[PDB]
Amino acid sequence: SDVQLVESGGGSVQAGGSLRLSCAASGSTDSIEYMTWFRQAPGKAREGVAALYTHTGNTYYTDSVKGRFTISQDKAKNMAYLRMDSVKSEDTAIYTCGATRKYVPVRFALDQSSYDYWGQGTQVTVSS
Repeated sequence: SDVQLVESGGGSVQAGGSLRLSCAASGSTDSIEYMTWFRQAPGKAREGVAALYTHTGNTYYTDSVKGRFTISQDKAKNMAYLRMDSVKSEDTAIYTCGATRKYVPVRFALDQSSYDYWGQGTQVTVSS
């Protein structure tokens, strides 16, 4: 593969609390256009959660996490982060970071089909 993604962080967190997930990109990183977190909650389809356009830092969220999660990047260190603030039970899921080197319009930024490279999947478990 020409890009590799490795996640770190995750695990247990109390409701209302915060955790930060990280994703380190390696390989052909200058060409990455979006870094985007997906998740797959228990017994659900995978869904796009938070997308970041690398050129500008603009961000796009699924409705259920708006006002709670923040995605950010560190271009120099080829990192993306998901700040899971204000966590809720509905957030328990496998979180997986995706990346693409092919620009797509914003309306496709949360679609699975837009991404070519994937991290390993990281469990986050919220307690009430």
